[PDB]
Amino acid sequence: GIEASLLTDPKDVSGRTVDYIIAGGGLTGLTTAARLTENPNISVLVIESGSYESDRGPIIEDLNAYGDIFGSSVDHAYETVELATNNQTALIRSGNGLGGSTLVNGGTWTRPHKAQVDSWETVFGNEGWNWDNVAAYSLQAERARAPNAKQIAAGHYFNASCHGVNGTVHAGPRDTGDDYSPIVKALMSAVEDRGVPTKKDFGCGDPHGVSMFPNTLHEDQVRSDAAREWLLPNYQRPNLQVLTGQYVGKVLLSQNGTTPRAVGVEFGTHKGNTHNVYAKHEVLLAAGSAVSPTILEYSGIGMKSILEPLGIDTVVDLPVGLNLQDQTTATVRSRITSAGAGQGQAAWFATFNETFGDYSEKAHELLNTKLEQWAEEAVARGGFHNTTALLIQYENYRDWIVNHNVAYSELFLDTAGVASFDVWDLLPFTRGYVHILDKDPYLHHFAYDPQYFLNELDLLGQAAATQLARNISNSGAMQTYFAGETIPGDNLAYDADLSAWTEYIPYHFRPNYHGVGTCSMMPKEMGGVVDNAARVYGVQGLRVIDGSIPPTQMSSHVMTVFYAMALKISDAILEDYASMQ
Ligand SMILES: *[C@@H]1O[C@H](CO)[C@@H](O[C@@H]2O[C@H](CO)[C@@H](O[C@@H]3O[C@H](CO)[C@@H](O)[C@H](O[C@H]4O[C@H](CO)[C@@H](O)[C@H](O)[C@@H]4O[C@H]4O[C@H](CO)[C@@H](O)[C@H](O)[C@@H]4O)[C@@H]3O)[C@H](O)[C@H]2NC(C)=O)[C@H](O)[C@H]1NC(C)=O
Ligand SMILES: Cc1cc2nc3c(=O)[nH]c(=O)nc-3n(C[C@H](O)[C@H](O)[C@H](O)COP(=O)(O)OP(=O)(O)OC[C@H]3O[C@@H](n4cnc5c(N)ncnc54)[C@H](O)[C@@H]3O)c2cc1C
Ligand SMILES: *[C@@H]1O[C@H](CO)[C@@H](O)[C@H](O)[C@H]1NC(C)=O
Ligand SMILES: *[C@@H]1O[C@H](CO)[C@@H](O)[C@H](O)[C@H]1NC(C)=O
Ligand SMILES: *[C@@H]1O[C@H](CO)[C@@H](O)[C@H](O)[C@H]1NC(C)=O
Ligand SMILES: *[C@@H]1O[C@H](CO)[C@@H](O)[C@H](O)[C@H]1NC(C)=O
Repeated sequence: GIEASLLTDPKDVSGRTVDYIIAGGGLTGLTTAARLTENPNISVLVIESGSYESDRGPIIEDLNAYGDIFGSSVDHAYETVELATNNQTALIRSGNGLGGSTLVNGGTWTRPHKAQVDSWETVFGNEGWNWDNVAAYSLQAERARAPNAKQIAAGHYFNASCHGVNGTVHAGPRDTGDDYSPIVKALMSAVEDRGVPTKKDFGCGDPHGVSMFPNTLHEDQVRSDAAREWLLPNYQRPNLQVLTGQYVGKVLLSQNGTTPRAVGVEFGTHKGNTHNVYAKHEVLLAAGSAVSPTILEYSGIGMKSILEPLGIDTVVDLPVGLNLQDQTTATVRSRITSAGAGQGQAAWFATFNETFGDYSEKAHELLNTKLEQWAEEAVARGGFHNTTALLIQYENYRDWIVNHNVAYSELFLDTAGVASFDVWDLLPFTRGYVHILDKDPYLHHFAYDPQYFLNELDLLGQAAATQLARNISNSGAMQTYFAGETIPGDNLAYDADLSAWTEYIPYHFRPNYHGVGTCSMMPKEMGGVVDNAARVYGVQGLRVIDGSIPPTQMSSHVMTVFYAMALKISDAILEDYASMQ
């Protein structure tokens, strides 16, 4: 079936011209591929490092098997630099295959706070990037299924208004066929008790309180990976071509005009085993935020100071790779009594004051008075290059927290036999970078530094959120199911205070694999790399369409907006295509 249509032979595409070349077959790349080829005169070639894996078996198809694939070849596992917070290397899990990280994520489907997306337009000057517009496309990509009696009974709430049911991404309640755990509702009572909302539909634009949510899976529980949703139904499209197992090394730029123009791409597996394919219209980079920026740097698009020592000629000087925003994750795990047995996941989207509790006052002084200092510090560390532009982003976050009271922490609960909390501070103030460390793209020698916890609010923010998760595990209704803390367990005193948690955390956290921002959609003056249409500044025919582009973090799981985002850019591209005649 699909597997026979994928090209695995580099020579099947070398020297050919297609209208669009999409570097990366992941969530954004396949969504775009399928959108463009809807127009039969538009020929697309997707070049993906991995191959087809959606039908491989449960390791891919069962969301309940989440994490088993880490380390296999469907895991790019990029390692960070030796992190300064703990002097360790972290591994960035990243799907390698058709569907990219949709092949390995947990499938959570939720949406951000509308003030957040709105800020893309008002603060970042991205005309058209507002909630109304973005939520519109999001509903357009969605094929939500309403929860049944048992699912509602368990704690599910679905506002129909907030969901599309004619889309492409099959989404619905995960259901292992087993009974749901009483613990979901027990968590809802514990938060209700402290005045936190519950059962608010997270796809509505106000992700707050504790709610259950849909997952990208068909009713049959099979993963709605991007390849299964947009490629599988469409692989027979003669204008859709996908080369597997090859690496896009860099964009070919013709420089005999007023502006360099992206002409095609170079791909291969090794220095000396490369091939060139060309594009009539444009090169769309969709290799993920850890790699689209390096593709640009290998190409002469990036800062002269990085490019120059590597022997690369800088064609366009832009702050490629700066502004990386990823989250830190910490676990709190507690054993439960047999009474709490069953399946179920829920998340508390806690606001600033709910995260910090008694420290809200303190936490607030910081937000209010450290903005500039923090901005100079992150700039000094290479996370960004312009303090003022950085400041504006901080002021934007102060605004969302202070005036829109968006969710600052995410406490994700996993039951299925334990009460396991994965907690992450959703709005990091730290800025990291990603820069190539060599001129050969196939050496894959790059420095990825998310600078986790180099900003004090982030550390405290993560310490408070995790401490919160220990607190609710054993509060109110939760208490009846609690049967002893497993992790940290003996590694951290139960009665640990915020500082103790602060000290513990840099050594017991993992990246959240939600890195965005390395090719930021913001005006060039503000440190942006791409315009409101995802076009790289100063180059013709080059777009960056993936997680590299959101200029901010979001209080949600990103798939909903990333599919919305790929759809909106595809429209943009369609318009430019009909113009390019
Ligand atoms: C990540 O790794 C890096 C290194 O790769 C870590 O950074 C290094 O950290 C060490 C300390 O952890 C630091 O070494 C100190 O340098 C000081 C110079 O500013 C020295 O004064 C200091 O020496 C004192 O302590 C030593 C260790 O106990 C003694 O051997 C020494 O004789 C000195 O002792 C005097 O002072 C101490 C306390 O002030 C006192 O207890 C003594 O009685 C006496 O009065 C160390 O040599 C390095 O400079 C750091 N940087 C570099 C580049 O190496 C980093 O901290 C790691 N991060 C994490 C999270 O672990
Ligand atoms: C472990 C994990 C958990 C996650 N959890 C969630 C969750 O529960 N819910 C949520 O909403 N989202 C989650 N996400 C994030 C979401 O999956 C990603 O944000 C989204 O997939 C990013 O889309 P993208 O198009 O930027 O890139 P990707 O999907 O990463 O795709 C990039 C594609 O490029 C291919 N590629 C890489 N380098 C090259 C190269 N040189 N050439 C060609 N192809 C290349 C990759 O192999 C991949 O297929 C998770 C991510 C991970 C890794
Ligand atoms: C469904 O969501 C929309 C939010 O835009 C709201 O206006 C509508 O009344 C919601 N209903 C409930 C009961 O949440
Ligand atoms: C979905 O599509 C079908 C048929 O083409 C239509 O009947 C239905 O109204 C659509 N739903 C919405 C709300 O767009
Ligand atoms: C949060 O607490 C701060 C003071 O600590 C207060 O100024 C603010 O009004 C509080 N509430 C919300 C909902 O922001
Ligand atoms: C720094 O950013 C500010 C705020 O966007 C902008 O006005 C200014 O032009 C930037 N400085 C440089 C040198 O780009």
